[PDB]
Amino acid sequence: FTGKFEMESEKNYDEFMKLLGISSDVIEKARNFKIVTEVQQDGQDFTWSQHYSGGHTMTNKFTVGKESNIQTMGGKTFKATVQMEGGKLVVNFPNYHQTSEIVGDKLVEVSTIGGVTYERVSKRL
Ligand SMILES: Cc1cc2nc(N)[nH]c2cc1C
Repeated sequence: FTGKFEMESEKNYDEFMKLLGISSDVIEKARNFKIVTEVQQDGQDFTWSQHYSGGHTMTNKFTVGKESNIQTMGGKTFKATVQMEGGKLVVNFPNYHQTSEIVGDKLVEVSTIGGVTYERVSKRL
């Protein structure tokens, strides 16, 4: 997991952001943002950073098996416990399933709400 990763592919961005309830204008404007993910793993402990276009950054620190509060780009927050399941980090909350995985030097991040699955693939730098 440790590294720096640049977003290159994503599935179902529009559907997912609509389901979150953000405006089409913000969906359209935000579409062009570059996203760089920085991860440092130290045993069970993770430091997880997302760097957006125009200087903004969001860092989340968590331990596998321990409870924590994860935050988003916009500033929304939610309680969770990150689990290691078969090389994936897995998170759960009310009507929200999220996974992160390294697949051949690529960070693949899947998020599902209802029947809408969002995927992000990011290339290692
Ligand atoms: C803030 C934000 C901007 C994005 N732009 C694209 N393409 N995907 C995104 C995801 C998030 C969370």
